[PDB]
Amino acid sequence: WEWNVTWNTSNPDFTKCFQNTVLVWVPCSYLWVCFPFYFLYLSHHDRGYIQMTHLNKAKTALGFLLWIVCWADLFYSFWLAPVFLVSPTLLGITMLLATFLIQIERRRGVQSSGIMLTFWLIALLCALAILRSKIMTAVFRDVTFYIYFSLVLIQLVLSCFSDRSPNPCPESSASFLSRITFWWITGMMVQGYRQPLESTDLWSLNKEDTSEQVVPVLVKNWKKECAKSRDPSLFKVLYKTFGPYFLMSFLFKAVHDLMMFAGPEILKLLINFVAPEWQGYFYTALLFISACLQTLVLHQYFHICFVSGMRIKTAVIGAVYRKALVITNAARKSSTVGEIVNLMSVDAQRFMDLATYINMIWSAPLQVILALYLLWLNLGPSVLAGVAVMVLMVPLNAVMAMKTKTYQVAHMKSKDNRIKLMNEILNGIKVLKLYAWELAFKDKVLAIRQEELKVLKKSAYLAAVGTFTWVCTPFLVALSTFAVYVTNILDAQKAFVSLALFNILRFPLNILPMVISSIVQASVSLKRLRVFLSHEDLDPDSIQRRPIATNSITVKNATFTWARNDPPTLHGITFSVPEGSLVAVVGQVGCGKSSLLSALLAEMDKVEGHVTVKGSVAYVPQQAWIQNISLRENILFGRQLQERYYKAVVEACALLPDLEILPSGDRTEIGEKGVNLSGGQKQRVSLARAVYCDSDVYLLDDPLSAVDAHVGKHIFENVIGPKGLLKNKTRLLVTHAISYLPQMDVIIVMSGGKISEMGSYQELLARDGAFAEFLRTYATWKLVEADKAQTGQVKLSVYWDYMKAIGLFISFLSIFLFLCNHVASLVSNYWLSLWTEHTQVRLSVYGALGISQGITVFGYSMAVSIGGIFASRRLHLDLLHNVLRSPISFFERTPSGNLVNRFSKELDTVDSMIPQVIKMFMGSLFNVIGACIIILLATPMAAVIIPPLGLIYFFVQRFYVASSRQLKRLESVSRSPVYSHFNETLLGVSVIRAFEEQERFIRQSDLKVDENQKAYYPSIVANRWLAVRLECVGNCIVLFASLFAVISRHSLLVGLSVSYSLQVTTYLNWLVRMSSEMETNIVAVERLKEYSETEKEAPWQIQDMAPPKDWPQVGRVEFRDYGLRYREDLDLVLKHINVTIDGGEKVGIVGRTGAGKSSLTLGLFRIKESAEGEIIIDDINIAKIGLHDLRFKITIIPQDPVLFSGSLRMNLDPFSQYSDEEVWTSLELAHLKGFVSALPDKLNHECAEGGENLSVGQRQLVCLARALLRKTKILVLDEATAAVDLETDDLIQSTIRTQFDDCTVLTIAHRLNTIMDYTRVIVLDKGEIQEWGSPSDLLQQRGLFYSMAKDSGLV
Ligand SMILES: Nc1ncnc2c1ncn2[C@@H]1O[C@H](COP(=O)(O)OP(=O)(O)OP(=O)(O)O)[C@@H](O)[C@H]1O
Ligand SMILES: Nc1ncnc2c1ncn2[C@@H]1O[C@H](COP(=O)(O)OP(=O)(O)OP(=O)(O)O)[C@@H](O)[C@H]1O
Ligand SMILES: [Mg+2]
Ligand SMILES: [Mg+2]
Repeated sequence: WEWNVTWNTSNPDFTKCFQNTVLVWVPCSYLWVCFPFYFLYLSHHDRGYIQMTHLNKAKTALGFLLWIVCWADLFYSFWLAPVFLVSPTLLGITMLLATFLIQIERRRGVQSSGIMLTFWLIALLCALAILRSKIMTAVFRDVTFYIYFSLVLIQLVLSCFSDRSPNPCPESSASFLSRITFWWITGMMVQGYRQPLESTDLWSLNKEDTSEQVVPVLVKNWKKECAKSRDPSLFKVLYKTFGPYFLMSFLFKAVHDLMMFAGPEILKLLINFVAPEWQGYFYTALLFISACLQTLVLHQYFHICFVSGMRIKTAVIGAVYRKALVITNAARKSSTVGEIVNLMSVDAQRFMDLATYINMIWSAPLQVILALYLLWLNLGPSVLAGVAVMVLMVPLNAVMAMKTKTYQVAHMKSKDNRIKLMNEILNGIKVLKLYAWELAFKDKVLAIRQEELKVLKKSAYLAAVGTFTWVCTPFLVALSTFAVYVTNILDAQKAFVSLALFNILRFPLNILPMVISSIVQASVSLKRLRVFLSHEDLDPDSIQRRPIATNSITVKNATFTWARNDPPTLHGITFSVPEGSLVAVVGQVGCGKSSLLSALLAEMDKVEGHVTVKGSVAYVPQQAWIQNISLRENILFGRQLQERYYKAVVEACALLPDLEILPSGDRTEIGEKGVNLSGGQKQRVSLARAVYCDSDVYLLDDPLSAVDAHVGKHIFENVIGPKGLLKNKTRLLVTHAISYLPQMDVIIVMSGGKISEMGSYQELLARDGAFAEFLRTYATWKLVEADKAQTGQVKLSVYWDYMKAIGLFISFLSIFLFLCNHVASLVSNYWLSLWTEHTQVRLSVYGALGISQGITVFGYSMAVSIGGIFASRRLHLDLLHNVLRSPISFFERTPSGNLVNRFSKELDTVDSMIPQVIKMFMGSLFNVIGACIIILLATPMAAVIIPPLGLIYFFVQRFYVASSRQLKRLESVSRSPVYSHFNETLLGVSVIRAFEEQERFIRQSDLKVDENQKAYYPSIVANRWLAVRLECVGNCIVLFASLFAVISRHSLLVGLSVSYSLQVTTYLNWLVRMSSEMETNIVAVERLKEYSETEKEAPWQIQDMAPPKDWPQVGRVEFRDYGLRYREDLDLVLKHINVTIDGGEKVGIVGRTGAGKSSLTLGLFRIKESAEGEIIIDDINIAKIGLHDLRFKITIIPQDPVLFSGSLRMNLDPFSQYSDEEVWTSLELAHLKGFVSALPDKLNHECAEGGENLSVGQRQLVCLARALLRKTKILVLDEATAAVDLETDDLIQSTIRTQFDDCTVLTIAHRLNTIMDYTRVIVLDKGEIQEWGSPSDLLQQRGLFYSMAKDSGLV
């Protein structure tokens, strides 16, 4: 090796020894270092074995022949030079390793081999170099090399084709080149360019990325962690679950780092070249191939990080779902629904963000410590000053990082609260609007959001300070280093060969703050998720659930408690129910009857006892849980359809007439929460679902409380009673009605939480006890609309909405600071680059401009972020207004997964992602403008080609967004259902656990997450594909310029026209990518604004048509016809009703279940707009009155008692306009004073999510108490005495008559004994007033009211 023949001569020729040693050691060596490592992948990852094909054999045979040929050389050498022995033998054995490797790759099922192809490419290049040398030299050993080269070339061509396999994702069958360049998606790219992409065009998820192949692994690792603990560290299972695949990104990152620092070296040598021409010709090809390899390796790395992050999100969502399924009630109360929604919606987004920066945590300092080494051999140990200054920032910024962490914690917590509150608003929206409480809860959510945004603003301030100090650190590194060095000297050369590296070193310092912020957010997320996954899970084992002694349900001294901290609810429970025995659990409000049933379901923590429940359990919750599936799928509940039994169950449960009056019968969609159905129909559907599932034990909790006497008797005789379908099954019937007690085989009285009395009706009527006194006293359609993805470019109105929310001043402040920051850098660059009194009057200028840059970097960092606070403060508020203003029909048709999506994930994207992405987009755009100015001032003749360079880039940008947006849109549209499922799963956890349908719901959640990732994975693959092409465009303008600067070296600066072209292509690549990122992120604002155009309710307050202050003073409600139609696709439910309710008239709207009684109440409050007719209350038409002017003047006690999570006093009046003394009085007339007073927290008692902390009787009492609090001249009593005992029932009626004595009251009830005291009643059968007079007159008429009183036992 000497420079005369290798570099100095115009003939590019290697030396003979170099040819025979290094050129042969390179490829053989590559396979030797990779071979061992490759067994790891070949072993850990398997896909079967490929069959015997001609291609595989062709490759194997050529591997055998190639080895022979190489050993044939050793034979001829055996037949002086030392290299003529070792080299042929080494090549033969590495060749024997190559053929063995394709053999084992066949065995392990790999169609395209990256190793073989790259290995053959390197061998080919080495052979090409020797080939050219051997053909320039000119039989004996040359012909062996020609045979070797031809065989190697054919082997390389063969290695490109993909072998046979052992809406599929093309990656599973793509060739090696297709996957290294992400070509397997280009088909969807052009498709997505001709028509908008839909979910149908999207490919099915890869097997490795599928939820049921990812979540289980994480669950198993977590279970192994917990076993070791008996705290379990979530981080341990994380890398024990995601490192085996992620660690290859370390190799890709290292290779990319090495080659990205090697590239500029080649650039500098090339621009120094403009040294025989060949030198530059080689220089440009080497630079081109190194750049292309850099892009490919960096981009496969990015893909690995993104796929690992997506798998992390899938695993986190699945684990959260499973834990929520197995969670206990105490932990479920502790970890609110908002917290679970945050964990599964944006907590894994933090991990996804981390996945891109967890590889930079070691790369940044690697480049840093190298630059110090480059600077060292450049200058000397004076850098001790520089390293110290850089080190000083680490703790200083870490201190702030710690502070930021706290903020994030608080922030995350505030977020949970907000989401939890929103969930309550979604669940009790009908009650919220009926009570005119939309404004109060809007203000509550606004206060929570303001607190969360203040915390986020402080966190953004600290992040801006950290970014500022990190950006000013390198300027200090230099300033301090030169400062100590002067006290050799700083020759313009030595001094400035150090400044260039300082700029190179400032890259990691600029990227660090992002890494720190992502790590802090991911650490907070890990903490929240580890705390959740470590929550106590209820033990089913506690209830010996023996399969089918004959004592179906036996209990021995059970002390069940809802939580360990709280006192036990069940005190010494002990009873034994024989098989097939009808059991009624009677009692007053809040005595643990539903607690007893949930204790038999293992939903209650057992302090001590022995409970054995034998046989399958079928449970019906007092509040019926209904999913979005139709009635047939609700009754089936994932069961095989048997028409003979399904029809019998439907007919027996008195559900047939309701199906007759339903539009599509039993196939019509039923709504997210059963809001389509009535209370009685909901209860009947839940009971029929339990009955159809043939179980051995049926725990019925008030299944006939919301149905009339006739339908209740029909159901009991045909389903529950001794002559019903359930006659052979043990049945625990928790009921308050005592009409069916004589039929009961065993009656258990639950008083104070314990078994006060046990026996039959005839046994308890002779004991002469408390229950004896109680008995003596006798007192398809497709309703839901799924999320829709917009088809087209996002409207510029969305960008305007995000800009006008930020504000004019903040927007220009930010644009001006961006422009100033990038101008300052360009001045600093021009002051150093071209202009390279120097000491003190030039290096200082570099520091001065540099500091002037950092402050501006700080400036917009504090200007965009606060803008992100402003817009998120507006975008949410309008949304919070827009959602509430929407009518009840909107919440009916829109599932509670779109509304949660806007408030959880799209809002999060608006909060944090969009401001940062806007910041980076503005930075890239101004960088491109600055580069355009730079290359315009220098060589203005080149300005002709500047627009074309941009034009082509523009086209690529367009060609990409037309697909990319849709993918993002589809991702959001594919994410809305998942939330819904969680909500549904969170609403009916007890039902799912009791029916043992946990596995089916787990599979449904896996399917929904699989759809979401089917939408999301093509998005990241699209980013990679676009990026490869964009960077390749640059590398093919760098090489092309590098070519045109070496073709014009002695002709009319060319060398700076490459280093200009490359920088302009880079800036352009970043610009096209960041514009695509901003365009995709604006989809979040476009989904938030989607609800703005949604039709909403009538104006809340009509100023002109305001009623008098004392408007309902008479309360003379007068319907004219008031036809009611929920949607303009169904039949009327209030066809031509004419009532003339007088002032202060006790009127009772009684009728059969599902007749339209509560539709009257919904129409009185204008909740559902009238189809034909009007209501003139006190000579004032409500159609004309303002919405609040109507709803604030009329009280209602809703059928479904919903208590929003929070303080009990907050539930009684969220407006907080009643004094605590008055609220105490209102609780006293509700017969709840004792219960609230024995509570440890008194009125500040925290109600659970949806009020589950209280019994439904106590929730009805709370509704009555808040009705007493309002107490206007119109009271609507929508079945208030529906799930309360007879003693409480009469107490409620007594106080109602007492307090509501001079106000018009419209009472809908199935208990006719509460309506006989009413002056007149309204009888409803099919939305028609059949009988309209006094109850005595109707009884004389012997009509339908008489019959209803007959089934009620009142005659
Ligand atoms: N939110 C709703 N949207 C559309 N239709 C509904 C809704 N709620 C009930 N319906 C339907 O309207 C009809 C009357 O319902 P409504 O609840 O007014 O009857 P009801 O006799 O008062 O019932 P219940 O006895 O259970 O209180 C039924 O066909 C019912 O399924
Ligand atoms: N999830 C819960 N956590 C804690 N306490 C609860 C919970 N659910 C109910 N309770 C309380 O436990 C007691 C008994 O509740 P339970 O619903 O079993 O009573 P009940 O007599 O069956 O009610 P109802 O008369 O309304 O049918 C009440 O004080 C109630 O507020
Ligand atoms: Mg109950
Ligand atoms: Mg009703």
